[PDB]
Amino acid sequence: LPEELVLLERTLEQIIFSSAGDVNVYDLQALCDKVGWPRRPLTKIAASLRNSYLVATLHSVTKQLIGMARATSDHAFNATIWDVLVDPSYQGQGLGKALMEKVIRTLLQRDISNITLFADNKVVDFYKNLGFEADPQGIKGMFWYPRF
Amino acid sequence: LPEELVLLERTLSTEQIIFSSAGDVNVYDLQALCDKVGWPRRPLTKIAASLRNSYLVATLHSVTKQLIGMARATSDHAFNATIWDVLVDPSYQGQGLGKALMEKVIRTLLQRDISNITLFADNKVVDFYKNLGFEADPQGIKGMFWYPRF
Ligand SMILES: CC(=O)SCCNC(=O)CCNC(=O)[C@H](O)C(C)(C)COP(=O)(O)OP(=O)(O)OC[C@H]1O[C@@H](n2cnc3c(N)ncnc32)[C@H](O)[C@@H]1OP(=O)(O)O
Ligand SMILES: CC(=O)SCCNC(=O)CCNC(=O)[C@H](O)C(C)(C)COP(=O)(O)OP(=O)(O)OC[C@H]1O[C@@H](n2cnc3c(N)ncnc32)[C@H](O)[C@@H]1OP(=O)(O)O
Repeated sequence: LPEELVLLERTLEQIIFSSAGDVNVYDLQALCDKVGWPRRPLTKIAASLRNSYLVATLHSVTKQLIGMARATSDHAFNATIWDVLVDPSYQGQGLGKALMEKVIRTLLQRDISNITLFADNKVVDFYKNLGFEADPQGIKGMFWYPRF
Repeated sequence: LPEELVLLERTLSTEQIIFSSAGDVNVYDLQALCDKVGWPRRPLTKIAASLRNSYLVATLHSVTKQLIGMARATSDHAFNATIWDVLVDPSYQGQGLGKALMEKVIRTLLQRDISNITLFADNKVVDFYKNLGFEADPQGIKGMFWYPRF
């Protein structure tokens, strides 16, 4: 599956998917600010990105970063998906689903068979719709003294 | 907390249980250890790849040198780690060793400044992790798998 794909063209702009890991940490910070996520040191955001097995992006080209998902992984059995995000201006258009499909497909192409995530209650059904299953066989996602 | 650690010294003949986060596991011993606890044979090439790309590989060894325990974690090196493949040789279970292994793993991840330490727990070991300070579904967060076949 190619690194870059055009997911959509509309008249007014195209929406570009990429798995090359092309994220500017200021862009990602500004996007994270829109959904009100608290800021974290740019250098730590940068470190988290280059130590992610998969960094996937949505861009708006007329490049504007409008979405992103990333995954840690051991490159053999497991990947865990983090920081899934779509610009609120671009939500409700199917782009978040389209991002996650290409993410899942890229991981399966790389022979990662155990694809996991920790879903906020608000977005559980979004992932179920994509085929994720909570607590299969009673397995529990657990956190060491979380600060949530 | 150092790289390598005598957790315990005992007699029956003198045995030491040694902790290490160096990550120098012999993949063939790890393969037999995986087999001993009843996990299916995985290809050597994929197990080794999983070791090399694990941010943390922690072992327990018996020196009288035998691998008797292992735990590993993936990480993004900054914010998140997920712990996988915690196992203790059945002949060494029920001795506090799994607890001691996990405590050293948690401390190592904390020393590396990882805030979010996570894992997915089989329902029959959920209480084992609760006893170490893990919490299931905080704020209703759910761990999810894509079309799992367990
Ligand atoms: C990273 C994690 O592991 S936790 C998840 C992180 N998410 C966040 O908290 C960030 C904030 N939210 C967002 O960025 C966005 O709302 C997203 C990523 C959650 C969703 O992306 P969007 O672009 O809004 O969703 P998109 O339009 O693609 O939605 C597609 C489908 O999901 C459904 N859907 C969308 N949002 C939700 C939701 N919150 N709950 C349930 N279903 C949903 C839609 O009905 C649609 O269904 P369809 O296939 O039947 O048409
Ligand atoms: C791998 C993952 O990511 S999830 C883990 C799934 N692993 C497995 O199912 C494989 C098989 N299990 C094992 O290898 C071992 O049983 C382990 C790792 C689960 C535990 O190791 P052990 O060495 O048996 O445990 P240890 O003796 O250290 O026990 C620690 C404490 O937890 C308790 N405990 C041990 N096992 C369990 C259990 N299954 N459920 C609840 N409590 C337990 C013990 O009673 C002990 O309590 P105490 O300190 O109050 O006396």
